[PDB]
Amino acid sequence: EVRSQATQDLSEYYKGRGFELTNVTGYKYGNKVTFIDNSQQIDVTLTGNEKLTVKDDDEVSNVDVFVVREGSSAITTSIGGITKTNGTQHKDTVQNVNLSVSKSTSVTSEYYSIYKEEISLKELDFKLRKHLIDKHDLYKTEPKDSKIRITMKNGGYYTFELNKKLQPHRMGDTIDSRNIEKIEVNL
Ligand SMILES: [Cl-]
Ligand SMILES: [Cl-]
Repeated sequence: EVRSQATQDLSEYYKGRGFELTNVTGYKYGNKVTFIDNSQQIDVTLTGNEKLTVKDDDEVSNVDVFVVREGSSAITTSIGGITKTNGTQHKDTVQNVNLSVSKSTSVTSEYYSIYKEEISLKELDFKLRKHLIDKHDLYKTEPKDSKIRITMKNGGYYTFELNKKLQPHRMGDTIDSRNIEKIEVNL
């Protein structure tokens, strides 16, 4: 089967390294929050839709950061993915969500385990697409109108269109994982 350079670039991006900083402190200047992890500087661009506790100063503490390097380079540029750190200390799942994957004539069901109380669409999108690449042949073929839909316990839903990266402006969007009803993917 056919796969374009566009599909190959989606695959290279979502098979790349995404990592977490847990309960860290960073410093805001303008629309960037800078974190130091080991000796590495990480500058995270804010989107303006973050769900952060209101502060007086430039200190952003008690946050988790899901980091995905864009580009190559000394400083690591990442977009969004800052969330409140977990109140709990148990390290086990906070929610176990029904995940269905439809293909073309068949449906596969499994549970998808979420470890964070408040989680970015950035991290959900990244980890789910990586899981779909590893186990469900995502990007072996042209994705076309393939979508992930995250439905919330109040009936609202979010859509990730799999034929393009998640739009940068949405990467700060944050949800309470206890409110996720189900995840449905049509491939
Ligand atoms: Cl959406
Ligand atoms: Cl929510």
